[PDB]
Amino acid sequence: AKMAFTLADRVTEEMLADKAALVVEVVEENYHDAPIVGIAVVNEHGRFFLRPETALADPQFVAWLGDETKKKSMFDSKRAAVALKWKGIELCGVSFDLLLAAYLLDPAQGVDDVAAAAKMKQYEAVRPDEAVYGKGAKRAVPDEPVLAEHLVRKAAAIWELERPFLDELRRNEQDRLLVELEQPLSSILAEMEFAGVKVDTKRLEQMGKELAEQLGTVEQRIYELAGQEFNINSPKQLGVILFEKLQLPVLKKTKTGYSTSADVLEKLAPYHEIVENILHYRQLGKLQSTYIEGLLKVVRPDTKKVHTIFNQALTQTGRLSSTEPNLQNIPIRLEEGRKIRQAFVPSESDWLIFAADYSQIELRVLAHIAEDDNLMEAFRRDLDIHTKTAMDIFQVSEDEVTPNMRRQAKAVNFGIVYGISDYGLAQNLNISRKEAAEFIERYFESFPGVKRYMENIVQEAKQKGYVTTLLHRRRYLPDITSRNFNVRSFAERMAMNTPIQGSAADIIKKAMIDLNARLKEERLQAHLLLQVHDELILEAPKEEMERLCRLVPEVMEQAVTLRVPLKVDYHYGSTWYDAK
DNA sequence: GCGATCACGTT
DNA sequence: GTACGTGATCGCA
Ligand SMILES: OC[C@H]1O[C@@](CO)(O[C@H]2O[C@H](CO)[C@@H](O)[C@H](O)[C@H]2O)[C@@H](O)[C@@H]1O
Ligand SMILES: OC[C@H]1O[C@@](CO)(O[C@H]2O[C@H](CO)[C@@H](O)[C@H](O)[C@H]2O)[C@@H](O)[C@@H]1O
Ligand SMILES: [Mg+2]
Repeated sequence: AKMAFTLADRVTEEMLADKAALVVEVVEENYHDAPIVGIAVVNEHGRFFLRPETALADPQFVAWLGDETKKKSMFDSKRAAVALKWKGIELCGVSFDLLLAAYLLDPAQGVDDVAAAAKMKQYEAVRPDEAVYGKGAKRAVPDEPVLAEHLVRKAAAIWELERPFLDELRRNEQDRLLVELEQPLSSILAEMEFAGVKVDTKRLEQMGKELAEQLGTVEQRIYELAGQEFNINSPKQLGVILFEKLQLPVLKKTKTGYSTSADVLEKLAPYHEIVENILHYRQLGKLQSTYIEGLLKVVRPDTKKVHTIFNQALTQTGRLSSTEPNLQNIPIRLEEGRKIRQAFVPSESDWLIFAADYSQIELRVLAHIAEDDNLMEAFRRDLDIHTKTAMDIFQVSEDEVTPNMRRQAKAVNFGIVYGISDYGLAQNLNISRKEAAEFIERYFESFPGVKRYMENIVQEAKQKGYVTTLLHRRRYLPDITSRNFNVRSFAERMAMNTPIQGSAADIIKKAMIDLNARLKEERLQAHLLLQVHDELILEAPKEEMERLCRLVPEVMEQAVTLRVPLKVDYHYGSTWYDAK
């Protein structure tokens, strides 16, 4: 049964009450400089639909939008805030974001529209966005009558769902998590996205030349060594050449054919010279397709900046994700790829890039949560944790630790955080399963606190049905009770890892909020550009570097107080690559 | 035009 | 063994 609402041709005073559910619709997935197709307002006086041209040109409405005392309840306020920033309009007073509330209540639901969130509370008087707009090539904004009813219904759902969601958040002790952490972070992320990062396109185009050239050489070398030409980018075609024509040994299978992953190829290299060339081709081709051509496709031609979109309500652990482009996976490990970062430059003349990253935050959080005496003392002495672990598991003094012993202790440390598995560690170190189990057993002997935590957290997950982080974020793990060994085992690793990865996420999010408050108090022009899970990237005038060198690390180190210190390394330079 | 696979980049 | 996003190929319209 249709929903009553006024299709306003002009903005009236009752539309500007100090409390309302607000819908500022942006249909385009990427909301940067995107159109706002309609507006809906629901308050004590009724339900309204306003045409964007009308509303956004009305002085009273714009003032209402920017008045922090006029509270708004929305779904994905960041989308609206950024679309409005591009139109030179400021959105303030958003006191409740249904998307973030739904996300905190249960990240697993994958709530991506008002309808999905509403379903959580048995409210179904609203259609999924996809049913209204369609998807793919058939996506499109419907006629006004249909559009207006959909927006009003979403505003109505939001108006109705606010109390129920806040009630459950409070019961879960997650009310401060939404109000003091996620919602304020949303506004910071919006400023970061809108600001964007400047890209030196000329530098990228030149790198693309060099790559395309040497890639052509390796491509030919590969055909010579194979005795014919084929699509190297085709796992199927490549498998034929390697495991059939060249008779290379099949050490690993995928499921539709042979595995040609770098992990396997590394082992096959000694058998034929084609393997190394294929690996090199794989490296170059990745940089060319994903980072050179890929970036160049999303740089704004007018400003030469890339404007990422941080998905704040997607990961099951509380970490942010980044898209179009994904700026949280720009090469750093290998030098050839690392040079891609020379393309990310300050947006203004005489400004520099400043980056600060937490050193081993996940292992430090683990030491804190597990209260492992050995591990806490190690960080208190600021020891090389990998060398210390090698010393303990292999029972030797520091001087007796060989590089290979450190490499393996390091691999054990990463496994411990991800949810240690004798099978997973074995694959990682290319060793026996029994040998891996022995390393793990030795580790727990040295860190009884970590062992106790791993055992206790799994039982707690089974008892309560979920695990939590420092700031009360939670992740339900129903598979923890499954009778299928594999399904259950994965759930157990999640129980071990989520509190760690999750608490590290909580901490850096808090540091971001604290940092922005400090920057404003000090009236610095410095501002956040990106966040890559455990690090923060900013840009600022060169004259602000010395101050940032003290301010940024301190804010990040003081975000939360743990049983062990939090350590922050920092660097700055003319490009992201130089901020090393 | 789409979606399941494959691969590989980050933490 | 965590947690992600993107690109090339290929089976099917
Ligand atoms: O606006 C980001 C916010 O929107 C959701 C809602 O579905 O995702 C949409 O927008 C993202 C950014 O363009 C896309 O990656 C995604 O595919 C699209 O559905 C939320 O998941 C997200 O938090
Ligand atoms: O019990 C020994 C040891 O086994 C683990 C393996 O992850 O858990 C198994 O045994 C528990 C009983 O103590 C069950 O609750 C759990 O479901 C089963 O997988 C460890 O957690 C535990 O320390
Ligand atoms: Mg680091």
